[PDB]
Amino acid sequence: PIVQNLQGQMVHQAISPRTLNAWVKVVEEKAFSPEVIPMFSALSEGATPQDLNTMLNTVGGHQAAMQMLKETINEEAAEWDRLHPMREPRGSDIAGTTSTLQEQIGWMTHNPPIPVGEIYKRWIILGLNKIVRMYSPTSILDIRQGPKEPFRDYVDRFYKTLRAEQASQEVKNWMTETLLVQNANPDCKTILKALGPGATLEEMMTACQGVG
Amino acid sequence: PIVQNLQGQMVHQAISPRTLNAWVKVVEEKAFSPEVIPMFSALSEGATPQDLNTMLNTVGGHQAAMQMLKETINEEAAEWDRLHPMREPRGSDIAGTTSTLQEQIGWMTHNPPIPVGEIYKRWIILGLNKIVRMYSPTSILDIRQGPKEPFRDYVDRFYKTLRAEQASQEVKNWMTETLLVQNANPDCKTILKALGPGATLEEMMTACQGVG
Amino acid sequence: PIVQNLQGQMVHQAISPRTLNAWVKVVEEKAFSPEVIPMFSALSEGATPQDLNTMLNTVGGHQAAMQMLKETINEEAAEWDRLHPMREPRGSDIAGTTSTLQEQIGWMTHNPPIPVGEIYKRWIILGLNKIVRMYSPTSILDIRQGPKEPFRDYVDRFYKTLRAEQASQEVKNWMTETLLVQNANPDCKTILKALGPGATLEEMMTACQGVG
Amino acid sequence: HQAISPRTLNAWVKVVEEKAFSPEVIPMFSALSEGATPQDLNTMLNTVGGHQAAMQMLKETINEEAAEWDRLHPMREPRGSDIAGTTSTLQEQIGWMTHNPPIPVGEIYKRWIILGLNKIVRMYSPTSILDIRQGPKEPFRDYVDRFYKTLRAEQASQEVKNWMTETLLVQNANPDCKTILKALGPGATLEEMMTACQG
Amino acid sequence: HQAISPRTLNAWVKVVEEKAFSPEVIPMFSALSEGATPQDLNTMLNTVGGHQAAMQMLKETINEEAAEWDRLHPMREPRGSDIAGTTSTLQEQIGWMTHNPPIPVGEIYKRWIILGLNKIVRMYSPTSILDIRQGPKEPFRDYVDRFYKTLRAEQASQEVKNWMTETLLVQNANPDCKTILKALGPGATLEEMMTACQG
Repeated sequence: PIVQNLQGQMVHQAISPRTLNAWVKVVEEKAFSPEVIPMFSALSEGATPQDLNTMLNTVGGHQAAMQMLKETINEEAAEWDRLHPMREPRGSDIAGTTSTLQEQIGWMTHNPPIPVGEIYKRWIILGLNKIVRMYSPTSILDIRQGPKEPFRDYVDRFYKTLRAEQASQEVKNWMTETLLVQNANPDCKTILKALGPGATLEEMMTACQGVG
Repeated sequence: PIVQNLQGQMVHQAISPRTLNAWVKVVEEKAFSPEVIPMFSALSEGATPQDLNTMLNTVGGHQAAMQMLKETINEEAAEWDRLHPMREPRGSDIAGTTSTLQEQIGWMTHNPPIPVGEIYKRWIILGLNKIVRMYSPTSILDIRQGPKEPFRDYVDRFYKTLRAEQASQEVKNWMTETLLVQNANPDCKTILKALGPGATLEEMMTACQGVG
Repeated sequence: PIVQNLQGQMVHQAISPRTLNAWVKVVEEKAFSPEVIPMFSALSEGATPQDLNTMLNTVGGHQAAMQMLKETINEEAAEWDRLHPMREPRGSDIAGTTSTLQEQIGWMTHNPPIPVGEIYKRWIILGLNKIVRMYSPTSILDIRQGPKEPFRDYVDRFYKTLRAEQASQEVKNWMTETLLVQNANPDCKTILKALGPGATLEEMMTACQGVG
Repeated sequence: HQAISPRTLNAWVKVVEEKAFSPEVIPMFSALSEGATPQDLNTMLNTVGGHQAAMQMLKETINEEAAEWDRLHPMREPRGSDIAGTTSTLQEQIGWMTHNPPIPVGEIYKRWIILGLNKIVRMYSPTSILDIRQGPKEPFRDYVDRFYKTLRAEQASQEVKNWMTETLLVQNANPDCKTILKALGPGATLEEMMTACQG
Repeated sequence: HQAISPRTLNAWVKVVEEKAFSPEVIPMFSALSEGATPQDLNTMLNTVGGHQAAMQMLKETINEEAAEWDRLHPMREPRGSDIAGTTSTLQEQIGWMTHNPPIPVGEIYKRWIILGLNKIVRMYSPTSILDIRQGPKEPFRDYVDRFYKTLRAEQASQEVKNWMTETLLVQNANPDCKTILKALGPGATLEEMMTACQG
């Protein structure tokens, strides 16, 4: 990150070792669940591109994931260079491989600031979303409430898979409205259909509390 | 949060990356148990509205929960604007979407301080209470001691569900006084009725120690 | 690590007690999984050779692991002294046993910096790679998808073992391309062969989602 | 104004009775009712003999749409009941379509009827698209035909329909066909899908 | 603008229903849709009940042809979707037809539909031409009629079609007709083959 000096100069504060260790734990233990994206967003708050590259050096242990992460970063950099044909930050400068750290500080501290950090964070989040989409164990259509599974657990699994699949907004709305009811077990599906169309998730959860 | 400079000026200290990661872990892993409210209160100590919005960007992954969190925030903001018809902080300013950070510092550092942070924290806690009330797996009437469940575990589950359901104070007192005894298994229910009315929880727990 | 003083002098900041405790937890609890190398890389960011020796004092509890870690460090130091026949840092100085801390600061703060810390980190990572290669439970050829194991879990186990075995790059590419398909169960192996040669891991994972 | 042809009326009644309510009824109605006035539309609806429950639902939906029109809009301007043709006369209905700028009362009523018929078709479909699934020995061509008929009777949005087309067709097939479809993999076209799945 | 006749619409639906997708449906469509606009062609396709697999394939081929037209050609000009009528409107279609020189969106869409229907017929050929074998007692008349119906359905290239007519016709005949055809020899026209093979 970037922190004011005692005299006010913005000097780069290196990302702490335990923050990197936490990111490593998320990458290794979590097996690219849908929750690695909120955790990445939390850990990389205010991180510069050099810090983001330091973090991706930990996910570099995985071959395919790092490969398509860098390919998505390259695609986004090409898009930026198309939109954007000290020096102005180029697409490769945002990646923190051709630019130097002092240039990163100058870009992040400008008036208004040049959000190179947030741009690179968004690109990396797109790559992580693709990786998460690969690693999901089951598609949304596979999820179905068990004979005795409570509706809370089934809804949690359904929304986890929905976050994993990353469908469009309208498709997601239709899925949450209809496919959730369709996949529910018959005992709860009866109450879900009794509630009728337009049933908010609050009503669906309260009505099915303890049915299983 | 807000921290004094070396020269004494109150400069905003950004919420640490690991604090945000801890909040993300609470949101994702805990599945909105009743304990996410104490954990939110601990993590957001002294947080400004911008920090609270940064934290809610992590719970934004959930659709319905974030939706009714923002709707409860809007209701509370409307209530504030009804009560309240640099500039005085408006309801939307408390939400940290129309106000700027420097205005937040000015409001929090006033003499006496304008507790915008605590007000927004209370609103967010109301929203989280509603979300927790949805996600409870069973109602209070469902809880019942098992054939061999120790009374300590049964009381812990009962009080967890009681925190989840968030009934009124008088209703909560009646429930803890009577419904706890009623739902207990017969072997412990005999001792509970033998103790008679007005039995404090200490006496009930000590009398039933090791009965199961 | 090394941190600027209030007056700008680079004074050594001792590695925090909790960072050492985290490294101890990684060494003891993880049983030298393949993930101890990313975790070591994260924890030892910017660490000087004295800090690295302090960290290896924790892995010194294990006899054989510490023995071959120090033997690999000695081999790399001999290689450095062959390449390299205040004073210039010698191979033993990089190990942080003959050099003093102030010399380490002088070497790390030079223009351009003398990356003694990163060199020693690379040597220690080579030693840890050897130790991990010993402690792997099964060879790559042993891994095989179960009758009902999802392809995601099987791929995760396969890539964990691949990281453990540390084969050459071409051998690793051939293994991931062919041995992964060969070891898969017949139901998924049919789809893997149907995809044909040159199937990227993304296509293989998406095609086999939910087959088990 | 020209009266609706008796041949056209007989064709409309015949297709309604024969098809009961299949998804083709909506384009058939749109084709037959080209430029028709509300009087002619009411004639076409009233002339239907059977399926009087469905005709009652169509009347109810027309009433709801008329109420919504009256809510939004509280010769003379036409109200909802005027658009429905219950109150408007034939001369009045010739009016409102020649003012230029007009208010196409006939097309506005046709829209309400089309919405009602979409509801009727969606209910009359035998099963939902998610419930549609290939049999153990069903031919894949027949299963595709049933699936796309149900999808036509679905009433979902266009993006949702595209997602259904891409995913559910592969997902719902029996394992013998599903293995072949998975081997073909994503991005394949329906022609390749059945030519591979011909067996 | 002239709306399409209910008689013509019902004739198209009836011929599709009764002939399934025999090769004559392509010329029947070309005849009935003469001068039709994109809206009229969309009605013509949508009104077809059953064979929704084939209608889906026609829609997919329409989308592919629209995409190719868009790459070839990247009031507003017509896109492929506009030509297909999904995005454009009847007023814009009439304007494109009326422009000097005109942009024949109707003929382009008809060509796309004809390509789709050709693919449909090629698939819906019930049996491959290699399996058309004369029975022990079947007339050569019925045998060659079946053979040429299948050959029209297959829609193979000219050279392979000529080879088929030269070789498979005599190869697949029953022994009684096979001997006569072999004695007659190669380099023969169909009228010669049939008039020699009578009885």
